[PDB]
Amino acid sequence: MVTVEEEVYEFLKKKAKEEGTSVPAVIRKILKEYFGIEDRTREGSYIIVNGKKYYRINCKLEKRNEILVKLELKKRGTTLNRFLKEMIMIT
Repeated sequence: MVTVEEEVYEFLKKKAKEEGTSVPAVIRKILKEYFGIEDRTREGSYIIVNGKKYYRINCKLEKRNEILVKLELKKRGTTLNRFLKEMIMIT
């Protein structure tokens, strides 16, 4: 499971529609491309905190890739949300 800000979710939802796929498919594609990994794995609810929505996404990867991704985000010193946010901003 991932948690993202609304701006990030909007962005992911648009790519999910633009391409004929779900929001988790888009997250999996970004993770495969930016972490350079193979994954065999193959709508959106939220919570409100100080008036802001935060979407909880059921991203499921192979257990081994879940660990690599967590580790790489840690080594890199970034949350997944901030990583996706910076990638957006580079457009």
